[PDB]
Amino acid sequence: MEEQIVPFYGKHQAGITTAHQTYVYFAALDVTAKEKSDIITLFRNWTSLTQMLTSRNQYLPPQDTGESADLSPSNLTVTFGFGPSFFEKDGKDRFGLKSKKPKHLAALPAMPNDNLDEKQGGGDICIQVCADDEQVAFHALRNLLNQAVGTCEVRFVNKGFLSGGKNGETPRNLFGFKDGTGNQSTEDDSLMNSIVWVQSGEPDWMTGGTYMAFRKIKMFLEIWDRSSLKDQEDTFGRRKSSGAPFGQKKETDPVKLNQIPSNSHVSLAKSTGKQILRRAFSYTEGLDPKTGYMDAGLLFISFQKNPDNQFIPMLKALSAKDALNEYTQTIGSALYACPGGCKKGEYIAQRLLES
Amino acid sequence: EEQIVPFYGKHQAGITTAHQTYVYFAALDVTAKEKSDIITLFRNWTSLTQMLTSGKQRNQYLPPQDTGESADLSPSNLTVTFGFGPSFFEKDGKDRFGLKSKKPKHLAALPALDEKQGGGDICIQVCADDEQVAFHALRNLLNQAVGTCEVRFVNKGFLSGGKNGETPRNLFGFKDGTGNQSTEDDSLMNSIVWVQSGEPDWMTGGTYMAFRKIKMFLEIWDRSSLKDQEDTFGRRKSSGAPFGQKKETDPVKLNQIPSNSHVSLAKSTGKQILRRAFSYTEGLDPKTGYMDAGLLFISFQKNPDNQFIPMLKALSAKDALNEYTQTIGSALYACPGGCKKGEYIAQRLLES
Ligand code: HEM
Ligand code: HEM
Ligand SMILES: [Cl-]
Ligand SMILES: [Cl-]
Ligand SMILES: [Cl-]
Ligand SMILES: [Cl-]
Ligand SMILES: [Cl-]
Ligand SMILES: [Cl-]
Ligand SMILES: [Cl-]
Ligand SMILES: [Cl-]
Ligand SMILES: [Cl-]
Ligand code: NA
Ligand code: NA
Ligand code: NA
Ligand code: NA
Ligand code: NA
Ligand code: NA
Ligand code: NA
Ligand code: NA
Repeated sequence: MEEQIVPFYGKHQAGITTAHQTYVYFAALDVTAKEKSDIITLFRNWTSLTQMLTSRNQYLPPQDTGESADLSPSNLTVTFGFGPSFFEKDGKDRFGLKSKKPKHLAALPAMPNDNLDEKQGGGDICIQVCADDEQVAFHALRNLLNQAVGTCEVRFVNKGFLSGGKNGETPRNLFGFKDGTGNQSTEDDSLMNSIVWVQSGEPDWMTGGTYMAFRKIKMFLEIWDRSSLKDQEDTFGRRKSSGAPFGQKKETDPVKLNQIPSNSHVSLAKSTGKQILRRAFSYTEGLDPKTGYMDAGLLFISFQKNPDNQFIPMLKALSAKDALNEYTQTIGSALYACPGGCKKGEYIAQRLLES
Repeated sequence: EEQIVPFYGKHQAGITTAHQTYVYFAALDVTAKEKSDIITLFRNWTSLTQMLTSGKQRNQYLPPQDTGESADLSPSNLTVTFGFGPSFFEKDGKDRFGLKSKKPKHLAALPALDEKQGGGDICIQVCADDEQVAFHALRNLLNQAVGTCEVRFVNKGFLSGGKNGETPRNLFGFKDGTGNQSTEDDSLMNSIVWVQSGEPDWMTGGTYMAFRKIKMFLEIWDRSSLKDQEDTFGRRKSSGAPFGQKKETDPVKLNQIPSNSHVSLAKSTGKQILRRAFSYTEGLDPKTGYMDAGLLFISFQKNPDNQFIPMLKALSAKDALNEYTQTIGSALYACPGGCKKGEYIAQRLLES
């Protein structure tokens, strides 16, 4: 194989329109330090380390933890984002960043379907670590988090997986359906600018950036597995094996809305007329300690340049009447502003944090 | 089809099979009360495992027989290994299905742990080079067992070997596996792993599986000196060589390593096992707010009383590794010998 490296420095952060890797570690952190200088050091230390990750005194602790020494970089990417709590917490503006706060960075509105665990969402800082090998992804996250002890406390850490098809087929979620068809092509720069990338109207540090929505969505695999193929397909409006819209021959044929249930998932999301870039991963977390049922679902991640215009209307349309709600439950939620890309020589979020 | 491991044979796959990258490890309790339900369970598991591992119409108004998420994936060297805990033969004094007369001779819970994190009547170890493939296999196996078993726990894990065939590294960053004999050396695996005498005949060609869920304190480990890390094991970190030797594969000179090092204590027992462990991570430790991670320690041995319990004894008292680890769960399972095509897993035990 060729080198499995994704460029870290550029106009954009990697991990967004980068091709979807197989594994993710997703962590949220809260800043406990009270001085912006500590955060500056964090982000320049994170930048140098991430550049190393993505590319003699025995009485001292090893600088690196060592468990990816013999492994390929496996298309490792690290994406950083800022939560609303980074800018304002407990009624006070932090670190003097009011002038630089993004337009659309607020917590997502409360939906009635939600069973949100506050500790499973939010966070001042998110770190999305993706690679085609789970040990590589964990190694990257662990070394990054090792730098933040002293400055931050980790809020939560999730991990997930999503295997694309052997022949390049659209990857399937835990319900067995191709997941990602409705995305536009990430190699179409024009469409990514219109959907994902902030181009103007925001602070300089957010230009070339995007907003990341995070929803941890439990999936009721047991009752889904007892449901008929027809019910499963009716839930989505696509046929399970082909991923083709109802009444169509191929996965990539256009959805015909008059042929699918109006409460189906695809119909409702298509109804808004809005677009986002989904980049989710499945998770399994053993058995629910309470119910003794399998804990599994979707780490739903999507990017959009304007979440108020593109993402909240989807939540509203789905939270109302989505057939998928029978089989899912949102238990975690967060929104993060992902900075524009980093130039070599500079550090992540330098335009935001620097005086 | 290249990434296919044979399911039928003299032995169960997943033991001397080359170590795959991902594991799901489940324990089930039998809730059915009639032995005929257990036989159909194992017959159906045998057919389904044969389908799942080999790669390989129905009406849309019925539930799909398969859950679908591995449809476009390679078999990925999927193996599925079955074992029985002591409770499968007697629980609370009762002989449950007339099987106690066929109980294995060394199947007693390991002497002193979270009990919800060990035990069980049945274990299933599912290994594949792709995590989605392994979950799909376990999920469909567990779906077949509803009504007859309840799932006790599910752990999962990972262990990536080097691209250059290098020995895989655990989460402390040390090569892990060097002390194992070659799993391709049939005579050595016969001597260490495979049962051919001293057990009921369904155990012939089988083995005992030891499972230990061992928490690894990564935060304090990563803050410990490289010399302290090496002194813990008695091998150098990058090369994996025993102290005083050049190569990973050089013999261990016990005079050159601390008497309380992990390698010294285990080797000086004179005993040997076949270790086939996987790393794990499971979110944050709430008591400390640091990463909850560890080793899913899995070993195979023909006689745990002779080969494994001596190691547990020597390490539990004096191992320097105990400073950085804590055992959270423990179980011992008896794995049946292999299944011949036409038969079913544990037929010789269940048919009587
Ligand atoms: C466990 C939760 C979810 C599952 C299993 C799921 C699965 C799917 C599937 C199978 C499709 C059809 C194939 C595709 O185009 O990818 C789809 C489409 C889509 N879903 Fe989801 N989804 C989930 C949650 C969400 C949420 C929370 C949102 C938005 C708030 C969302 C937005 C969309 C969009 C925008 C599409 C493409 C619609 C189009 O064709 O234009 N999904 N999803
Ligand atoms: C988190 C827990 C553990 C870790 C991190 C760990 C790691 C290691 C490492 C790095 C080595 C040296 C390289 C090798 O030969 O593989 C080793 C050797 C070994 N370990 Fe462990 N191990 C753990 C638990 C255990 C347990 C619980 C046992 C037995 C009850 C055990 C038995 C052995 C044996 C038999 C050897 C080979 C000794 C020889 O050279 O003859 N290990 N282990
Ligand atoms: Cl670069
Ligand atoms: Cl967590
Ligand atoms: Cl691209
Ligand atoms: Cl814009
Ligand atoms: Cl977990
Ligand atoms: Cl799991
Ligand atoms: Cl705007
Ligand atoms: Cl800890
Ligand atoms: Cl040796
Ligand atoms: Na369409
Ligand atoms: Na008993
Ligand atoms: Na569990
Ligand atoms: Na090395
Ligand atoms: Na984890
Ligand atoms: Na231990
Ligand atoms: Na046999
Ligand atoms: Na055979």
